[PDB]
Amino acid sequence: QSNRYANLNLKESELIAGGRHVLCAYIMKPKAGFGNFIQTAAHFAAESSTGTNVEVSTTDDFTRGVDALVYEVDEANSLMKIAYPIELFDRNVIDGRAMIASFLTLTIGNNQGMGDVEYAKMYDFYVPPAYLKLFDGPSTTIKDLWRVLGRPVINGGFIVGTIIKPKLGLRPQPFANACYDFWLGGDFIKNDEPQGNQVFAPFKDTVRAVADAMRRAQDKTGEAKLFSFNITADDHYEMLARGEFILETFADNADHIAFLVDGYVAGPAAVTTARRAFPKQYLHYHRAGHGAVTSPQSKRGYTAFVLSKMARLQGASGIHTGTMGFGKMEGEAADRAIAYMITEDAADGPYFHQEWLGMNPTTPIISGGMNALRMPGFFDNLGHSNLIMTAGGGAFGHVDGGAAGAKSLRQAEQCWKQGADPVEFAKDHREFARAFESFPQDADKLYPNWRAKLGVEDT
Amino acid sequence: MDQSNRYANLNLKESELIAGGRHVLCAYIMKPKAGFGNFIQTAAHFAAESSTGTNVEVSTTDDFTRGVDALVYEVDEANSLMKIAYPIELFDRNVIDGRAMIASFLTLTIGNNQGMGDVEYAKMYDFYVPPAYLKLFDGPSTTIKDLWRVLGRPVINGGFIVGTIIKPKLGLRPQPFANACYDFWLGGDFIKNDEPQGNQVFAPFKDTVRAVADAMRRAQDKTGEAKLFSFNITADDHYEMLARGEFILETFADNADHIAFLVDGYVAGPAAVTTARRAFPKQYLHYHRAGHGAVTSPQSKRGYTAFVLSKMARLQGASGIHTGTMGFGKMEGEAADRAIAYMITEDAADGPYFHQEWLGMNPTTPIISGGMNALRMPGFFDNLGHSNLIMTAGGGAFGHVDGGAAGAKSLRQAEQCWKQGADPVEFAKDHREFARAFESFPQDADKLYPNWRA
Amino acid sequence: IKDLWRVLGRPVINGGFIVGTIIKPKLGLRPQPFANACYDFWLGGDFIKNDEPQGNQVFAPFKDTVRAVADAMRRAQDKTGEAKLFSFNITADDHYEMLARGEFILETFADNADHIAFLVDGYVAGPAAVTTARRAFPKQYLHYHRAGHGAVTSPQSKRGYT
Ligand SMILES: O=C(O)[C@@](O)(COP(=O)(O)O)[C@H](O)[C@H](O)COP(=O)(O)O
Ligand SMILES: O=C(O)[C@@](O)(COP(=O)(O)O)[C@H](O)[C@H](O)COP(=O)(O)O
Ligand SMILES: [K+]
Ligand SMILES: [K+]
Ligand SMILES: [Mg+2]
Ligand SMILES: [Mg+2]
Ligand SMILES: [Mg+2]
Repeated sequence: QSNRYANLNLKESELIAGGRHVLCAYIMKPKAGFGNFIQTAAHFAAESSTGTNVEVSTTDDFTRGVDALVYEVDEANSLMKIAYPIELFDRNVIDGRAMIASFLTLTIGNNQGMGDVEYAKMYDFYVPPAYLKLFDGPSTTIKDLWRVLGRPVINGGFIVGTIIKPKLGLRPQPFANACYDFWLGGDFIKNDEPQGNQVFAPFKDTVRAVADAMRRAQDKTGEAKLFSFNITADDHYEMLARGEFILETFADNADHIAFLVDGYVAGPAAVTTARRAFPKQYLHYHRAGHGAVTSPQSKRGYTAFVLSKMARLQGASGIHTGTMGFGKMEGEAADRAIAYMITEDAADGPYFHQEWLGMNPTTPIISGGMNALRMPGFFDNLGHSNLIMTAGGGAFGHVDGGAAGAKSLRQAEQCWKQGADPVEFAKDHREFARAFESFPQDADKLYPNWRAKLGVEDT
Repeated sequence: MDQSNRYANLNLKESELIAGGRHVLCAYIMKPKAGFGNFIQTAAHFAAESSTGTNVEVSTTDDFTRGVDALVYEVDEANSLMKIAYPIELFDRNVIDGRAMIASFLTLTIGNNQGMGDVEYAKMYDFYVPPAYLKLFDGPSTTIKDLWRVLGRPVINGGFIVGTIIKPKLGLRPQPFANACYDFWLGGDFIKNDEPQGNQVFAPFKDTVRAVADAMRRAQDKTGEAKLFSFNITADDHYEMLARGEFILETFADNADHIAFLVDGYVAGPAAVTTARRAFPKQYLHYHRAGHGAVTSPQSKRGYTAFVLSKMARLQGASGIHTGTMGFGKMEGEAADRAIAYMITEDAADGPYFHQEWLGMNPTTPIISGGMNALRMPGFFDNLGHSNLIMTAGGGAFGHVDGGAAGAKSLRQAEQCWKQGADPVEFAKDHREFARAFESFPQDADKLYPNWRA
Repeated sequence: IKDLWRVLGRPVINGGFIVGTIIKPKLGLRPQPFANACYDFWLGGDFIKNDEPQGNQVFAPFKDTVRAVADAMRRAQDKTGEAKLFSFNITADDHYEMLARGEFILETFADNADHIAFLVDGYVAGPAAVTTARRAFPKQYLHYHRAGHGAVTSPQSKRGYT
């Protein structure tokens, strides 16, 4: 088994050059009292490809040729790298294309229940051209949103967004009134992830009231407005019904619609339903639930980097990549590498370089405890603002309301792009300055002398 | 922000919340992150991020919204326990048929709350579904009773279904695969696709399905007994899942009611499970949970346990789900996991925190699998209390010294030994295939039956 | 073309020239002689196109020709070690016939399904036929064949459009 499933003589550069293997890098610890590191890594490769925990009479030479192989170990750093012959992965009968479900079942499936492994988490993976080209990839990108907004389709810049808050509770007309207010100052509105067809806010009534708010805001401002609707369901046919109803209702504003799918909880099947049924609608991948495995506190499953890289292959137009430590959710500054892996044609993960061969980019959607004050620091860490940022609390929690909240987000990115000092910039921008008084604990930490500098009382 | 006043009401009585029938209840083991809020403050912010709030006050909140807030109604900080009540009006329903969706239950009760920067961890150990919400779930349409009927067994307590998994997990070409099916079916009842088996370039789906259909006819002609197969129809594309399923049923023809459909429900998700449940309600839906250990392991302090996963699967309409070997096999499991089996088979059962009435919703079968063999079976059944289930032993059948068929008969004989209350070593002298499992897995025999070499 | 260059293993930016042919005679070749001419060209070239009227004629049934061409593609790819492409005419008056043809081709080609282009006689069958292929099969290269266009586009014509 250590002879069969482990070949540490293989050179990673040759496995990449050969283009016949998917590579996976894991941080793994063997359970005490079982096998050594290479034995545990060999049994892990067996349970992730062609074997079980005992020898079987049915094994032939052909089977041995599709074995996953351990090609590199670094026991001191708990690192194991496995090469998966690409012929292992399932393909559709209908169109010969790849499926992420098969990648998941083999590379991070049954190997997560092994009694002889304490834990194992995937940190990176490499997809060679012969397998990458079989994935859907995104059909709609931020370029399509920039075109609807009248922005340049190359570096069209920042899309000012929000989430309708409360997360649940608003009836159809109060919901649509909050949409109208935000759209007086902002571009994009997203359903909060569970909003759909609740008994107090029926889906068709809310969709119609929002379509009317979009027309009213566009007439008032003379600017195009965008909405991302949650179409998540267990039933594929419910997802189609929701999507079809939205496009028909929005009519001449149908290209202003994004479809949101809770891709981690509903699964890859739900993401593909939206991607294949509505390829001309921006597919917004919401990752609620992902923290159960992606948290740095978890030593199992896979990281947010791996989740995001899979989503690009699945065809997400955009995916939540987190605030990279600048918001309310778990995240780190080094998470900027996630955003570049999903937007660039060539990028480096923690272990593998990836060429995307012209596959469309996936937008990093920034969200979770963001507001005007936290934005300049976020953009400094990332390096660009060609993205969507949604701030629910940061817009509707603004002291002067959602419209002022939307302008504070707009003004916060204009401050960063100009290279201005946020406190100095706030004296000329009322809505941005009023975000300091809306979130005073954040202002005290990020800009310690803001009260004296903006001429406001209290502390 | 301290959201305790709004999102915590520890004066609520659990018995009254259950009697009211207007709330879903969830019990979590939670630890606040050091240097942030106290236990109640963290539990209140958790309830906020799981229902109607965010991390700051918003101008758009009204009294109506406050009425659908999730509420912390019980805390036991010493045992890291938090219980939250979710008004059932929070949960999404289908526009097409007004029915519930597990995706919404997951998004609210174990979604964004798993990324909170002020929580070290939080894992769901139990949940309660009141009648007004339970009745909106699909529940299973096909059960073990339908397999017992195809096998010619009594439809009440029809007993043990002897199964295997076709090993190698991947690598077998279509005819060698079907030859291993024929061999096992000479002694056993049920064969399962190993979870990733589908349309690989070396074993095309249609060729494998046709070769297996021919092996089923040959084994049934030879033995005079009905045989069952569970095919993996998992795909990202709903239409691929339909194409696979439709092709299998048409090919199997007069044996179409001998087919189960396997879905890798944890990796492909609830959407894939529902595709199979709603498109093929008359085909036994076999929920394979590959990947689940990333959250269900006792080593994980996040997500949800295997008990919670299994209870959701029954609501989703799984006919059967892998419940693990309860510590008797190769995967992580514990003897107390027998409570998982009762929660999914009985009409009334107790979880670690909540009693559940199922109101006649069909049972889900415990599918026992993962490092099982004829030697480990009598101990497993003693712990569970019955054998009205499917057990699949891949290595335990194809790893038997005399082959598949002998492997199958040792699984059959091992359950017959348990039902008779016989001593396995004494029983083995009269049952050759059962005795030859001792020599097939000698390390297991040395631990379970120390003086067997005789 | 970037998607064809990727299947050919060429750079996806300026991947260069795709060497192609049309299976002649325009009509008359039975399924195996047709597929034998595909195999021969593919020993030296990249792309083969159905001549514009080739489909389901009584002497070259569609399913038989599609299967014989799928076998010739596998044989040429095994022989040369290079990827090969085919553009199939799926033109029909009936939208559902266009879907049946396309679906049958993709299922038959299986692991070579991304080597398939769909040809539509867009000028004679019309924009409705072009959109059927574009919307039903957006991941298959849509090859617009303009047979008939000369009736208006010719410089001799002073009507219609160029
Ligand atoms: O429900 C929420 O909490 C949010 O709407 C943010 O609202 P706020 O702006 O008010 O905080 C998003 O779903 C989270 O950002 C998801 O986290 P992530 O992006 O990390 O997946
Ligand atoms: O691939 C495997 O390992 C198995 O086929 C068992 O094969 P063996 O009989 O040879 O061990 C099953 O998928 C596991 O039982 C899944 O674990 P669980 O039931 O816990 O979901
Ligand atoms: K090496
Ligand atoms: K209480
Ligand atoms: Mg949200
Ligand atoms: Mg398996
Ligand atoms: Mg021609």
